[PDB]
Amino acid sequence: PKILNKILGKILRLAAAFK
Repeated sequence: PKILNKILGKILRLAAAFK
């Protein structure tokens, strides 16, 4: 399923909101 990269990608997605 969603591996680390995906979860990481999820963070990046939110990180975009934070950044």
